[PDB]
Amino acid sequence: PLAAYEVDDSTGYLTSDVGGPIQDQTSLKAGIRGPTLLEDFMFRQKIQHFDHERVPERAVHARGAGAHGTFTSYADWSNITAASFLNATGKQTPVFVRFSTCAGSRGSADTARDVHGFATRFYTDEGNFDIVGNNIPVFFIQDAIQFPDLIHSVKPRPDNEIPQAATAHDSAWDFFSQQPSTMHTLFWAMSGHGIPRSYRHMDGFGVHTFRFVKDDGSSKLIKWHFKSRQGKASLVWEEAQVLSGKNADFHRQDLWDAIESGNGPEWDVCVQIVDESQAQAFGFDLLDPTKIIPEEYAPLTKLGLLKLDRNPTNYFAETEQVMFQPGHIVRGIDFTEDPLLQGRLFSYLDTQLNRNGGPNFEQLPINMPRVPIHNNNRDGAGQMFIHRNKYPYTPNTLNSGYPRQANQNAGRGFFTAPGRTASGALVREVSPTFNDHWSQPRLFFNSLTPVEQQFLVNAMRFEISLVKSEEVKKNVLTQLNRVSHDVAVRVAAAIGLGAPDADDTYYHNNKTAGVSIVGSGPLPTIKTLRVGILATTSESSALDQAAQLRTRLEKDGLVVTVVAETLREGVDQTYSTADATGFDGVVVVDGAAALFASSPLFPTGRPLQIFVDAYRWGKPVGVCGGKSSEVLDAADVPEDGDGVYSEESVDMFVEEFEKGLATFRFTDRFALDS
Amino acid sequence: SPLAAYEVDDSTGYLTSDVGGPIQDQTSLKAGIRGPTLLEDFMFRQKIQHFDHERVPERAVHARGAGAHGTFTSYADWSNITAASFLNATGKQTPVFVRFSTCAGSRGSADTARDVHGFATRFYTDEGNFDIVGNNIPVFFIQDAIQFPDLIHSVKPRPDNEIPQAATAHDSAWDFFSQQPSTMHTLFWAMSGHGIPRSYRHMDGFGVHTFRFVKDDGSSKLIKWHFKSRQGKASLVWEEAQVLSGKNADFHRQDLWDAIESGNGPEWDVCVQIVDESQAQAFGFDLLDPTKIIPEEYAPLTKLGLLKLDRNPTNYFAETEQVMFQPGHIVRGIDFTEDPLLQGRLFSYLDTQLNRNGGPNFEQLPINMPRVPIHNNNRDGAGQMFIHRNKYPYTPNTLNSGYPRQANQNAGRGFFTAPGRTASGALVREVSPTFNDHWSQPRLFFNSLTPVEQQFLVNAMRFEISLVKSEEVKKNVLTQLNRVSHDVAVRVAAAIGLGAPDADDTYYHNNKTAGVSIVGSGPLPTIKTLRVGILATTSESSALDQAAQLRTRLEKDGLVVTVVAETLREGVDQTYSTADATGFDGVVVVDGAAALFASSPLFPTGRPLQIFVDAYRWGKPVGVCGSEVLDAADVPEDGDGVYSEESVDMFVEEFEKGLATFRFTDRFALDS
Amino acid sequence: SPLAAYEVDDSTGYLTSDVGGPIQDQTSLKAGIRGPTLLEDFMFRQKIQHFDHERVPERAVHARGAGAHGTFTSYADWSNITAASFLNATGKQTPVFVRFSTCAGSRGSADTARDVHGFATRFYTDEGNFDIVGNNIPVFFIQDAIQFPDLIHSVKPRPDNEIPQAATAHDSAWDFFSQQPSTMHTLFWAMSGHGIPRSYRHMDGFGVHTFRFVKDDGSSKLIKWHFKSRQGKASLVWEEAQVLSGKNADFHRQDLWDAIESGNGPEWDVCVQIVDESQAQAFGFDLLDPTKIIPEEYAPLTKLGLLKLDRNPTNYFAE
Ligand code: HEM
Ligand code: HEM
Ligand code: HEM
Ligand SMILES: [Ca+2]
Ligand SMILES: [Ca+2]
Ligand SMILES: [Ca+2]
Ligand SMILES: [Ca+2]
Ligand SMILES: [Ca+2]
Repeated sequence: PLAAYEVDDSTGYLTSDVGGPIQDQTSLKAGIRGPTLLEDFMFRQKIQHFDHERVPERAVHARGAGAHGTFTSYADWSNITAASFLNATGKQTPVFVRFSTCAGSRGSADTARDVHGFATRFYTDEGNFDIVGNNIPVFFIQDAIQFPDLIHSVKPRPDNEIPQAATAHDSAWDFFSQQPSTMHTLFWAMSGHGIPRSYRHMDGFGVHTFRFVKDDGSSKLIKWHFKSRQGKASLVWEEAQVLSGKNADFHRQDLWDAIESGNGPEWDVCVQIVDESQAQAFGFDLLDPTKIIPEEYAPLTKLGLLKLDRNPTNYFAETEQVMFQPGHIVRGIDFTEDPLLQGRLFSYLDTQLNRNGGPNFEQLPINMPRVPIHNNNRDGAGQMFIHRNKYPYTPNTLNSGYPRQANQNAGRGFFTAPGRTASGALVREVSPTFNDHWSQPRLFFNSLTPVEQQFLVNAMRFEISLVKSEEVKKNVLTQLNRVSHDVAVRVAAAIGLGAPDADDTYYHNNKTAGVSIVGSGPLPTIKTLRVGILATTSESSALDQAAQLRTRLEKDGLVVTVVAETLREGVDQTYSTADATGFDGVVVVDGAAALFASSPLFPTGRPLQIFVDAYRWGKPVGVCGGKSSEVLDAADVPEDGDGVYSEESVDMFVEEFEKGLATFRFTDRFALDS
Repeated sequence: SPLAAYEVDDSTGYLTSDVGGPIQDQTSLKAGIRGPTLLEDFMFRQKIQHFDHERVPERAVHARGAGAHGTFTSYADWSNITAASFLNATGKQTPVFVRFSTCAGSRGSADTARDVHGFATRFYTDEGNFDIVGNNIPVFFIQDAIQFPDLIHSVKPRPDNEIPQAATAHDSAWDFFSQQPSTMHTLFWAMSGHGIPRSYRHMDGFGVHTFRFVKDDGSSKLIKWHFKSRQGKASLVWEEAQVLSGKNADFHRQDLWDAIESGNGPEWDVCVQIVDESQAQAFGFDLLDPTKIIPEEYAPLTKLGLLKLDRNPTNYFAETEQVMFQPGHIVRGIDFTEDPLLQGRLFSYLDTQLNRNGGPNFEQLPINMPRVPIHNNNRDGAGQMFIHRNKYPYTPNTLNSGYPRQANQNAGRGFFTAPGRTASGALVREVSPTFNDHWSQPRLFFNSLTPVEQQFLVNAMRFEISLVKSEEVKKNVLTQLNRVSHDVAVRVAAAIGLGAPDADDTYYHNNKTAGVSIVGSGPLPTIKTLRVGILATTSESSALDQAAQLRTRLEKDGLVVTVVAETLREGVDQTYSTADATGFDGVVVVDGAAALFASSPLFPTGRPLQIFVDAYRWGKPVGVCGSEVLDAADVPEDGDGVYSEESVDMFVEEFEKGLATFRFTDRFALDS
Repeated sequence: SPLAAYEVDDSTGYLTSDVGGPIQDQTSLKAGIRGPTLLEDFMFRQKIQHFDHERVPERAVHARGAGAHGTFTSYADWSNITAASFLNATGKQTPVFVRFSTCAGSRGSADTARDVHGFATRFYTDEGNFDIVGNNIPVFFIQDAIQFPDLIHSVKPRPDNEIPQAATAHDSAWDFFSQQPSTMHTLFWAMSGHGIPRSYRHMDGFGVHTFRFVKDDGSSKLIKWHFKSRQGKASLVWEEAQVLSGKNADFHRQDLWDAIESGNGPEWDVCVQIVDESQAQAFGFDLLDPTKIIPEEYAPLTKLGLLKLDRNPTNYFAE
């Protein structure tokens, strides 16, 4: 894919960057115990490179991971868009996708509670087209000019730089409560969408309304929705926290492993399509990025399949250096007057100068298009091209008038949708059509299941309880109360304040499909899900049981880890390094029961803690072999429990257990406010 | 070649963004036909962002220069003196890039400033890129690299007002020279015709430092690099260089470009003086001292190979502006010496490329890439153009099977420091007493110039020092010049109204050395590329006929001929309005044009005659073919370099000898 | 000096590093008196690293230029036409900094090239820095900013060999001018004596664009800036300019510096033509078009105040 740029070092002698064979292990010194010499160019070339390895992290979405893939169109979409990549059934275009958290620095944990990025580049035969989206369909703010306010508030306090990758501090909730537009995204982030099970188990959204533009000039309004084929799934908060410490790399490792095992994740790339006349028809403004179109109003149209199936060769060169822009647009697509989108168009082109340190960032391999470039851009630091045209100006006769101007009528040029207009005063004023900040947050809340609603309440209780300012806490209750009195009461109970009186201006009872995680039913596939088998080296029959279970589980593409006191043939991991956050279900072989009812080889009570944690976090758990009561009694897990299994037959154990893995979470183990 | 892969062809096709999307770039997107420009106009912003960022920092020195590609060819297998692969077989060819430059001026300053000149050569060898980063003068101003910023601050413009451009003719430069007497040897070279070469092709190149050749058995010898020009040695005269700086600031880069384009690519014999390590101090000075030459009488030149430049760049910025030379670009078979000027340069070039490139990946630019595989564990950095497959970039490793392997004297043709080298003594910030003679060699150089050349050097000093405002700096200058030569100090002092100090003969002597004089180097060995202006008129068909006939004859001998008249037409290249004597190496007036030399709205009053008179005054061969003309000009018919013939063929014969003589120095007055 | 707080005096004292450690900087630390230089010599490396990084990118245009400090003094309270604080009272003074330049040439190219010239003025007002980034010619070559790189690529040296420096006298420039006829007006100016001014002090400054003056009540008028020289208008002749480019590349910067040092700091009346919003298309051309002047017979100049340059910089690079 980027084969032309690969460098192989599987053989050969060390050389400088200019091909001179050298060594790099000992400095040149004036005598054997002498000082190092300035003339040692071997030393200086190697250390200079090392000294300059780092580049600025992205201003947001610093922490993330990418993979290569293919997009395949399901149809000829010419009848709605001139976009070349969508112009034929089965047409394939290479892609690169990067997923990320949003607030944390490089090296912060994947399983922070946060908005997540989902950025996709299509290397089309008419230019690179990027859709730079999030896993949440609405954004916090209604005007790009407010982005630094939002980001400053969410990022660590700037005196001490605390806390990392978290909204759980005063400044964030101060902003949220003073800028009520934030409520909708806030509710999404406080739901299980803020803590996805993996990048493969979340959807991607363009957020903004864009336009599809036909060759004839007619346009329609669209929203992009990348719908996961793996299904939707979340962690529970108290698992996400432990996982942040046990495996900061959880999401990037999950993605990397799925691709390597031939389970590359897939999404249906979809749009909602509506007429230009419907911009204000749905009870809100399609220019407002804090609003969704309910699927009951406009159904999803599937355009094609996105599949990620190839990991990068060098993370820095590919994932770190990929530079996405919403301004990377192609003929057939256009912008709308969404004031958040409008300002983004400026930001991405500008910020890449910061990251790259020079203007030629489009020439980096990962950023290059797959079709020829013909323009009069020249020079600049890091210029890799050697341009033959010595008359790089338009209009010219001395290069026969090339390159020629491309537009609607010639050379397949980009063109602005010709029906677009502007009218009015030049103003710094918010449209009153943007003013309802609360009805959609309530629509979202109403659409979650009872346990889902409790989890959202509990996320808010956790975070707001860490806000020191009594005034900020009260202000937060004021805003929450406008979305839902019941939310405000339940949150207030945790923080020892009174909720204010119900204000029903924005309350309503409407619901919408497709936003609940709990309500989206069992997972459509269990391939890649992780089963930890707790066993012991003290009983050769426990290992026999573990081996039989492994064979039967791996047959169905589950990723199996056998855990014992020490490593040996057939054991993957020791108890010392094992944790419940490492598994989607946990099985104990009854031969190992004694470990459950002290060792220098693992912390006290570790084998039982793995089982108890997994149970408490809602995972399918069980004992295989017939003798289950010693384990279940020690764990205080009821044998009759939903998602608790006990069979002597390995085949029968696995059949039941696999149903539990697809259910994924057993939500009856979590208490509800009365 | 790494460059061929990166050549971009825009001779056909529709305009695209840098990511391949077809676009237009002539009108901004606006809210209505007389409305404001939109922020969502990504076509506008990408184009202007690229323009806004086109410039990069100029080089800290040698900012003004020009480059060309070529080939080096070895004359022999030199394994007997060096392990260097590019020198290891008769006829072995290695691609090269050379950049020539002035030294002090900023990137838009005139080629014909009086200055030291750079001559940097990259050999893209089969064992790595090897650069010889040299000058047209064999000695440098200072004896320790730590003093480089002091020298450069003093010669560059005064930092309150940034005046004067590309010139040593100001107080700070002469204050430095007079306070740091190591400067005298290079100063005398810069004040000679070597400060104002006729072209880059008519100057030599010198590595300056003593280096080592190291054999595969580990033994070493000391060497000096000398690239000897096959075009011969030639200078401008100062008044000419001044006028040229205004009429054609691009004179040397144009000269090089045109010679290459016409198939007259310039050539040098790449030579060394080679001496034994036991002779470091045998010649009366220290070979570690970069202010000293080895006289050719003590060590003759051995010709190693031919350097030829024969192809111009495709894109100046990408190739010439972006080429980043380093004396650290060394290959097996060459090593450094303890010259404290060389020692510190090694640090500077690697560091300064960070400034110019803005990132650590500058060796990845096509002009800087080697022509052999790169195997190492350097990673990441801004502008990383590679995708490295080896995911265990550390040594020692087993996870990549211990690759890359270390290279050294024994294995993998590794670079190695000459194993005979040692150090002994205290760790000191002390100058060796062996460096202390700052005046004998400048006198050696002075003695070796011809009388008129000596006068030109005195006159360059009279010009510059007369422009120094401080009487105390001027006295201090006289003190140092007097230690080189009492007579020089006397003659300079005369022009500035001061008395010279009394003779101080400690460093005086009468020795001479071969190969340093320009005037004394005899006629040019070729006159190909030399420029002849034929002054004619459109008023007389005879004039145009004489010019045409003279042209075809001179052009066959590879002369570049320009016919000048009042207006352009068939046969006429240039108008009198744009013509100047600095545009020519010889000037011919055709008989039919006699009347112009005696007003017109088409050119300044007296222009035709001034071209002929300036050419004469500046020592160039001049002639009339077909005199009223020689009399109008005050040119003596019997003068050497003055030609008068009816016969086109006899005229051409005589005039072509005059072009080879090049300058007629009997036209310049000498001191009494 | 307006920038006194940032000045560094080195008229006394011992050499130090940038972190205040007294050091030397004349000889490298070596292993023996004829030995190699040591990596541990931090005195050498800090000095040379600084030198190695002294240069920055020259301006994309107007690279060759010179500057001075001065004062602007308002002739009146201009509230009647503008809310601008620096213009709100008779005799109110505001410090300025002005940079003059040629347009096409790189750093080091000659002052006396034939060219458009830059005339950029900063007013450090009590309500913020206000810049008028002007030229010595009142109209520009092109009618849309998107065409600027085309214009500049064509006039700057040919990109294969970088020839010629600081000159429109080559094919690519005249190709552009002939294919892009909006260029004609500025081209005629550049080909007149305005292309070779006798000095920065003998040329005028123009904002080129129509701007708006806005009152505190929100009403607005259309304006053009014209800085009228109090030294008079003067040009070189072309042959003279060519010779000067060789004999004194620094001619205009020296002339400015010298005039200021001798107490002859140059002056301009800062003026505007002021017309109503309704006259945008009334004069036979569009006031949005930067290739057009408003003839003075249609709209006379109003003098707003005096601009005087009277102090040279202390450090050219820094200022
Ligand atoms: C709809 C709301 C938004 C979404 C879905 C969004 C999405 C993203 C994503 C996914 C990335 C990381 C791309 C990657 O993986 O490299 C990103 C980076 C960035 N975003 Fe946006 N963003 C939004 C709003 C904004 C706004 C309003 C601004 C500023 C006006 C902005 C400025 C940036 C900057 C400076 C970066 C770093 C870009 C880079 O270094 O390449 N974002 N955003
Ligand atoms: C023997 C005396 C020296 C000679 C013959 C010499 C030669 C040169 C030449 C020919 C160039 C321009 C290369 C090109 O065309 O791109 C150059 C650039 C440079 N030189 Fe040296 N030089 C010498 C001494 C030094 C010293 C002592 C230092 C610093 C300690 C130094 C620092 C530099 C720097 C910073 C540049 C610009 C390099 C770049 O930007 O690529 N020079 N010198
Ligand atoms: C009315 C037409 C224009 C006039 C009178 C004008 C005037 C100037 C002046 C006087 C300077 C130098 C300021 C200084 O001394 O530092 C300048 C610099 C510059 N100009 Fe403009 N200009 C005009 C049009 C444009 C256009 C259309 C563009 C690009 C769209 C542009 C881009 C620049 C850039 C990139 C610089 C270098 C600025 C810097 O580095 O600070 N100019 N121009
Ligand atoms: Ca805080
Ligand atoms: Ca930088
Ligand atoms: Ca001075
Ligand atoms: Ca001479
Ligand atoms: Ca041209």
